Amino acid sequence: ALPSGSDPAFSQPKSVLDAGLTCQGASPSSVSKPILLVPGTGTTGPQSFDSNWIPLSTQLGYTPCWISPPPFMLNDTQVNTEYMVNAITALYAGSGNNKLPVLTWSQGGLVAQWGLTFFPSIRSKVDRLMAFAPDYKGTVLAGPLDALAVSAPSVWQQTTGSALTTALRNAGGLTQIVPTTNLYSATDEIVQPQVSNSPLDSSYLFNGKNVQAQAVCGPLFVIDHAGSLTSQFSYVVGRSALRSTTGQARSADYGITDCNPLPANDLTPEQKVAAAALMAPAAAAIVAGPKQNCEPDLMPYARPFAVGKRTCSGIVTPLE
Amino acid sequence: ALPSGSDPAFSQPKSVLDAGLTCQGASPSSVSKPILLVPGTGTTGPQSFDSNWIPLSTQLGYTPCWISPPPFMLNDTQVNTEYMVNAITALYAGSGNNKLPVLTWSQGGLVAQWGLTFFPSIRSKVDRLMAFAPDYKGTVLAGPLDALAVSAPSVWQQTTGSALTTALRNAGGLTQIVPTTNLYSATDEIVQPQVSNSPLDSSYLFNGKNVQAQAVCGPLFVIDHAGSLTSQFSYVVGRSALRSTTGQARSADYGITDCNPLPANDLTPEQKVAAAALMAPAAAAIVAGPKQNCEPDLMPYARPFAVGKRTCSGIVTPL
Repeated sequence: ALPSGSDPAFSQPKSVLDAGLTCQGASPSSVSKPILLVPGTGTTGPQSFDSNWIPLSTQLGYTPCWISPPPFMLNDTQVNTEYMVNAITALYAGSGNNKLPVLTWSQGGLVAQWGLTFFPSIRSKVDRLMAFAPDYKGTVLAGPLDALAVSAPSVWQQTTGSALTTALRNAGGLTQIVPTTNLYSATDEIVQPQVSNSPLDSSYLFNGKNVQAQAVCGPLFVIDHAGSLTSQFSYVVGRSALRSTTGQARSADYGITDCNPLPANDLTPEQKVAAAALMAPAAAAIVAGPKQNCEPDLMPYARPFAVGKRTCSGIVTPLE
Repeated sequence: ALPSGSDPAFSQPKSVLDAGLTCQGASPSSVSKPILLVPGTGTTGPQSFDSNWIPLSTQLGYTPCWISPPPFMLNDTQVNTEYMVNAITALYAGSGNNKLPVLTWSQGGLVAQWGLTFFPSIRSKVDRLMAFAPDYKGTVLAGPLDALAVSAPSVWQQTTGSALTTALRNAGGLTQIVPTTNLYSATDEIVQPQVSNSPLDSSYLFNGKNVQAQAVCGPLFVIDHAGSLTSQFSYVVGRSALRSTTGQARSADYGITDCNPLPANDLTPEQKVAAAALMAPAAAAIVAGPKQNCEPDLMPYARPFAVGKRTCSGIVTPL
């Protein structure tokens, strides 16, 4: 999507946003075939991707670039999105005004879709989105009031029924904006519900290529939240999505013989071990990170889409 | 005619097997009215039963005991069975040479029936078997063997067509050996087929008390794989099976009134919540657990019963 016209203002200075962006062996200002990687909750770019998509995308002929919004993607998802929008602007220009793919994990997919919904300028700059275990509807397992009654800003925002997920939906963001592949698992221990292989699932986008692992590999196939990113099966789907002339993974490119739940074949032993252990640093970062007792306020551009929801400043009222 | 003669040798030492057995507030060597609980795939004893049959069997006057074969029942089902056979032997002696009931979930039932088939010594030590969602035929939801993803030893073995399930059937193990009750559900999302209310069902044993939930409660009655263990309906049938003088649940003890799919009434609100989330640890153990590209070899005692099947070492022969 609904939003059109000018991009909303950034809350952060451009220098700060630029500082959050790194490319492997290149500057964002001058880069061949960039791919933008957007990390999960409780991680930096390298922490999410060093053991997986950084080397995997390099072997596919891309220059991997990533953002690391501080602290470990725990702050307001709306701020995390500024890093991504700025990065797309930078990398589009830096590759000679060529569209670039965006590849994400977890919250990273929500961030990507938020950017595409509310910042119209990047819609023509993103070639495709390959999202692993995205939580567009949030999760019923977030538990912001479980244990200590405070939780990270972005954990509030990723809780099902949040003002943020409300705004995304009501602005048209549950339909794909660029060609999108969503790879996810019914057994995801972080993001639920994911079990239905239908629009009920948190990772589902209308018109998207929605690939629930169990729909391909069978009802008893098990990959968790991290495995959704790191598995050989995930690699085969991601490879298809990145190569496809439709901008989405193709069913003919993957099958039952690709149903390997272990870390991608082409990873080094060290990378495979690190890929298996992906969740550990994230849990540690969440434990020691910022926490509060309310969902962060929506930025003005998003408020009209969640009237009636409650954030830190109170109930969202209509915006003049 | 069932396997006879001496029990097969254990691959594991007694001390290791003993370490897998725990009783609630008792030593296995001296326990009043033990019940042996055998867990599902990807779980320990406490993970399978803390929220359900541990407290429920306690209220019925038993001392719950359980085995926890490492790692989380994902190893070869034949080794998991050694844990059970050892436990039955220990608990029989620990309760003054009196037969004891065995209560199982999922793979646990397969383990119990495998033990009864191939280890004759325990036939005289098991009073009755109460099996919830047992997969005696394995499951077809895994797909065919030649297409199976790298999987845990016991996951191979529970795939329909496996050498293990073949051996159990051909040795005579799909007919009850001790008085057995099998409680299962047509809507089981892990174990199929279960829809026919007939010998076709994976949970069915000939001569057993075979209780498909929907045959009593109607086609709208829904309990999943975990719900087959934890439901109020499951409790009533289980209570019947444990008390019955025939050693099997009696139709006189359960009916339409008992058709409640929610966790057993007597469980605390927290136990009910934990019961509903029974499956989550299983997924986690599978992710972190052993995986291989072939079905584990059958032990020598079982080989004659699966000739022409393929395991890791090659084609099964009588050897």
